[PDB]
Amino acid sequence: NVAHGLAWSYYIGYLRLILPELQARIRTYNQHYAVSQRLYILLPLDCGVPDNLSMADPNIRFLDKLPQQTADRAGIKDRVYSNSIYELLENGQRAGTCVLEYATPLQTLFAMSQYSQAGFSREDRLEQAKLFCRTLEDILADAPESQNNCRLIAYQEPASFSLSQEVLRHLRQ
Amino acid sequence: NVAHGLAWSYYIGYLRLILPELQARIRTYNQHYAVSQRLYILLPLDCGVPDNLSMADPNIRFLDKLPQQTADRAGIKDRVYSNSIYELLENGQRAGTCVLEYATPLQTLFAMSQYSQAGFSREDRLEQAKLFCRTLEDILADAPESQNNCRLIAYQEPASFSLSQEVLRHLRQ
Repeated sequence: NVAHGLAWSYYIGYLRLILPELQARIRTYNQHYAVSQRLYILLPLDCGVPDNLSMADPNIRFLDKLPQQTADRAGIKDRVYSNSIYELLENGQRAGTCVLEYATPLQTLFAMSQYSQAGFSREDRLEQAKLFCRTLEDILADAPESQNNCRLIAYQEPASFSLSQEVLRHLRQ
Repeated sequence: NVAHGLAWSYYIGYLRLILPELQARIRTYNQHYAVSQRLYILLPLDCGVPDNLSMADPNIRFLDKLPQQTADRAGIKDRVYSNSIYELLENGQRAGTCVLEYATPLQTLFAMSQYSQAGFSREDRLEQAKLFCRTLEDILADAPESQNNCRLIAYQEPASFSLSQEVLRHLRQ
């Protein structure tokens, strides 16, 4: 359904554009201002995507931005792709450093589920989020611009949880 | 089909975020460096979206950028939304000035139609583009963040054409 399109859009209009330049930007950051070499993408299957990650878990702490990537895109001169570096803490220690963000399309699923005109039932959010994750995994498994550049972290909170721990488990390669 | 999701995503993750701040940014540009007060969005129904607009018609000429809009978004500190101002020429005269861009989701439709794994037939591009345009018109007709901030310019090239003239017709209010 809608999730398939959004996963393709996330690949076409973002991942395939930034993943080939990512290691160059991390390299540049390391020798100028170690950050792990992969983009970590958070996929909360409840589609709850806060804008401030440091508010979602106080053991996740904004550190810095990468140097920006710019490109002329669809008539926009110097469209900017920006990514943020986070420190992951564990019992008061810096345990991991990575470029970390939520999958933005999950905000579309959430919003669509709230707007009557979108024809998207509220109870369909989890199934769409799963279909999104599956599609995206399938794309990235075969995409030349990545997999090795990129890690998906999908999770559902229980029906008590630590987002930092979830990320740290993946970081522990 | 896929177009419905993409139109909703274009509204949710972009138009509804930038349209409420647009007039403030145009105002700021006018008293600092008249630009029309609406965002003009190009919707080529063949889904052919060049990255350089000045190459699509030499009577469309990049002038400047608006001041950037930034926001913390989905874990990205200071995500940047940028928009470009174009001059429209007609027989060697500056005929119109506006903030102008292509609808980026149309690049997803185009790309999906080229990738075998996307399950999107090449011959389905026009129908999806039309469904995109229709959905988006329906959304914007009732959205509080706009209509009056925003104009859609949908067109199909013949089966000889001037993109500048198409825009100028709309600009002539």
